[PDB]
Amino acid sequence: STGSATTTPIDSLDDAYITPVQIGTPAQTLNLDFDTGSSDLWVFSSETTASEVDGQTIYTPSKSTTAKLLSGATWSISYGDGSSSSGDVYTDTVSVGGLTVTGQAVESAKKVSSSFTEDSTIDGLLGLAFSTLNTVSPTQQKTFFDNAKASLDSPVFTADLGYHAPGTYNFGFIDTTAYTGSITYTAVSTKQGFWEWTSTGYAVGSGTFKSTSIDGIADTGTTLLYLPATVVSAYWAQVSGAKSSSSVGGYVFPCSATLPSFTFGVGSARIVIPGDYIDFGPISTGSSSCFGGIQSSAGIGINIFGDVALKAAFVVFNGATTPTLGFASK
Repeated sequence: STGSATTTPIDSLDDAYITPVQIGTPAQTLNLDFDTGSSDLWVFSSETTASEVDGQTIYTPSKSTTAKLLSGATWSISYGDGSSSSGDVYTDTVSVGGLTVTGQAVESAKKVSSSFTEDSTIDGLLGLAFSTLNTVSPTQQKTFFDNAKASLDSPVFTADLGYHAPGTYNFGFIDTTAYTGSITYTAVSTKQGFWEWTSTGYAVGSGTFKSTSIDGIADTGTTLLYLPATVVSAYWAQVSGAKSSSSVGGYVFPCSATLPSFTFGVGSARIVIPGDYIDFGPISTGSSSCFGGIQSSAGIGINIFGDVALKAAFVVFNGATTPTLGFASK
């Protein structure tokens, strides 16, 4: 089997991407944030504290003939930005782009933090990291991908995110029309539960490539590119007027600037992020100070190849016995 679904930016900055997911019988379609940096599939639901719902589409298990309470199971998760959610668990039929899993753990939110409430376009998250990070207690649950894997033509999914445009998540096959040149595959460590890999270096604009190992995760659920302070400083030093602002919470730059590209290494191959991808616009409406899409990972504890990086590539998440990551230009 295979699946194929379109993923769509939630706003004009590509702050996140939503993908329609069918849950239950008859289908209830929710728009979920596919997140390769977490491993819980959770949704706004009929159980979510009413004051914490503001425009989201909710899953109502009582209206699904295939929903069953997973008795005793609870979940609770915190994300890198400080947001959080928690609740209980149902199993139900979940389909993505024509690909169906029966008995998928659907984690129903009783509580969500304010930043989730405030994002009316995101109805939940669908985790695509390794199932070892799944937060369901006392019986840990598997991701949609883990459950689907044995049924897939090939044990892979691919992320093809658009710049200010829709893209595609495919399951079970590699679309050879979706990228240019070859896919370069690189080793993955699953030791922390993430799609963790080592970039071979970087360049700023038309500058010389610096060979240097950068350990990080491929995370579709993170908006920006977070790299070591040395690297980030070298990038923003090429933008007149750019500075790190403690009050804003990162690097800002004059909105009148033309940003240089940023290149990262995948083995001997190179992925180029165009300068425009690194512009996240005015820090506040009408400001001439703009927020940068490359930020320091210092104090995160890990480097994150988020959407800013991933949307410049066709990315293969290879879930074979020995997992790997593939990157191609597109």
